[PDB]
Amino acid sequence: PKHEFSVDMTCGGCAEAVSRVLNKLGGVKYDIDLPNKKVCIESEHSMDTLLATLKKTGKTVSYLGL
Ligand SMILES: [Pt+2]
Repeated sequence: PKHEFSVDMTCGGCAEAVSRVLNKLGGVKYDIDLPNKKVCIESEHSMDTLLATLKKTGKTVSYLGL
């Protein structure tokens, strides 16, 4: 499935932090829209796991749906 999340990223370092947590999780194809504070993830990970992973950055995260 393809999931979209809102992630409260401020700048380049925030975009890097999101990339780092997702790279560590593995098994993800993602793209990060820093200006619009959005992250899109194609994966067979559960939405739960992806939400928990993004939250490791400490940024506010919510789910924008499939
Ligand atoms: Pt930042």
